[PDB]
Amino acid sequence: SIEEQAKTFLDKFNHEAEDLFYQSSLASWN
Repeated sequence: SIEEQAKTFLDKFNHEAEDLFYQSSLASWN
């Protein structure tokens, strides 16, 4: 039930988290 909701919440969140972290890493490297 709610476990699936949490799982899909994390599935949505991980892509944006990776994108933001990658942008921050690129900025720091530059």
